[PDB]
Amino acid sequence: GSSGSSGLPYGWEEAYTADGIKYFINHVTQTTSWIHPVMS
Repeated sequence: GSSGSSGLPYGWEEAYTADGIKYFINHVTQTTSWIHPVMS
């Protein structure tokens, strides 16, 4: 799988904090969680 991270499902959005860490947040559910919602 050439790619892995890039390619999240419609609705989710991976952002970063002022420190650098990365987290996953949804817009439809407006929920903050740390995971990789992706299936191959």
